[PDB]
Amino acid sequence: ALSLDQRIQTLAYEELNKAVEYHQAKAGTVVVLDARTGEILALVNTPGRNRAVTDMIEPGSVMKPFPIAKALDSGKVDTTDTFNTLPYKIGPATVQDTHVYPTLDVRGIMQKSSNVGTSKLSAMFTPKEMYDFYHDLGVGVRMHSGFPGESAGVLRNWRKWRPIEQATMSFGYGLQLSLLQLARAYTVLTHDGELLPVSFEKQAVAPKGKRVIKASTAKKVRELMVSVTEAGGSGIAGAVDGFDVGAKTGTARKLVNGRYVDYKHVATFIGFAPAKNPRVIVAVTIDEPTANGYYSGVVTGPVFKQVMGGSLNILGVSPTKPLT
Ligand SMILES: *C(=O)[C@@H](NC(=O)[C@H](NC(=O)N1CCN(CC)C(=O)C1=O)c1ccccc1)[C@@H]1N[C@@H](C(=O)O)C(C)(C)S1
Repeated sequence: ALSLDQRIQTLAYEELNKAVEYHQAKAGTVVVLDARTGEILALVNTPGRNRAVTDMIEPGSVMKPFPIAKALDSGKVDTTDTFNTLPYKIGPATVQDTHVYPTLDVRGIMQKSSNVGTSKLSAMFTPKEMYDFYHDLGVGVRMHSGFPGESAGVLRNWRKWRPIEQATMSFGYGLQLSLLQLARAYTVLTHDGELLPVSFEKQAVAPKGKRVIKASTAKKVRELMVSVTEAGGSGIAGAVDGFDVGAKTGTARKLVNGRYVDYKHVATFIGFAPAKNPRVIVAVTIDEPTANGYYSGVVTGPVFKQVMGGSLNILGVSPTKPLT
């Protein structure tokens, strides 16, 4: 009566262990969810605690689809709109990207992973609006998944936010999610705008979602997220032959003494396929790779590719386009 698919569980375990060994990393996790039910199809960690559920991290760039979705859902932003994406200051803090683009449209913000552009979309809303949105995604909220030691994550009350915090939260710092919570939040994108519960028991009754965005918004965001895995995108390593994949890469500096350091990273990669009508969500995080690169695309992308490609094959889903 578990929902886990043992063939997916095996595949995820093998691919994760190979990536952690190759990159000489400290730890990692893979989660596979059913994109329309929230059932856990696989959940694996490197040896030790169930980090997928016990440990909260700053999501970094994999948070970006959500402020984007909210902006579009509000009707205040259109996908074709352009934004000033030059680095800027809020008090003494800087908001900047790893490459300077003077301007980007929404597709650009997503494809290139612009911290600046994301922060400009968030800035159109009040602290209370953005908090309510993050809360509605499950940030800071207990899933009651069935696992012991389940982290609620952290979402600071909006009454306490400084202007810099609203900005950094939009691109994934100053709030914290477990990987399972993060995979759950992506059900808003895959299940036509409603957040699903997560469970590791086979479902007998249709889960009731909570409406977070319109189905039309969800569909538009999934189309934008295909750019991440196509040429020009940060997540091209996660492309799966025969499918369109919606995804988002994240690489985050870690905190050492409450200071961000530039020699220690967490790499995350999350996506879904087939992009137009997804069957599965695959989420991958690898903590502190020390060899053979540290960016999401190079560290977690190949794991995502193998697990997603393998999962769709195991579940009997045909390629939507010819192989190559
Ligand atoms: C997404 O994850 C994004 N990553 C970064 O911008 C990342 N930035 C940070 O770690 N920080 C630390 C925290 N603060 C203060 C709150 C920041 O402003 C901040 O930006 C980073 C990581 C490594 C090197 C440079 C910057 C961009 N998306 C990833 C990705 O893999 O998609 C890029 C590497 C393309 S940048």
